[PDB]
Amino acid sequence: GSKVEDPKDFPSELLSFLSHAVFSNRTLACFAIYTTKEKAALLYKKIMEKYSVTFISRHNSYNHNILFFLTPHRHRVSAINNYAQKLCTFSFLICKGVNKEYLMYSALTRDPFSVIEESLPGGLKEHDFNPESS
Repeated sequence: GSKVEDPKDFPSELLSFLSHAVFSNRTLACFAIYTTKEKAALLYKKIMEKYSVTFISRHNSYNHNILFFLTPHRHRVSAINNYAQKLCTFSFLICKGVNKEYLMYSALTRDPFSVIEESLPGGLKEHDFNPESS
């Protein structure tokens, strides 16, 4: 009746370009963590060196923040999932993977998603994404 509603997953807004499958067999190098803000900050200084994040930006959605973060080597969302899971003993946790990095972080920077911080001077813009009808 009043307690802010907790998010059980990503909003249909970013559901236009995501992975979803958690036990799939594809190796993705881009992931989008979605959890309380204090959480994204803990995984920002952590993954920053665990996967040499190709780019990590903390964005603002409606209730919590989405710590976006890429990675060089390849990893199944099941492995990176164990990462965001090891950090789920102080609040809810909704880490997921991403198939289209550029697009994803794109709708995240444009309303209704605001931007908080990021290691890149212009968001992802990493020189290792993939092309696609746009």
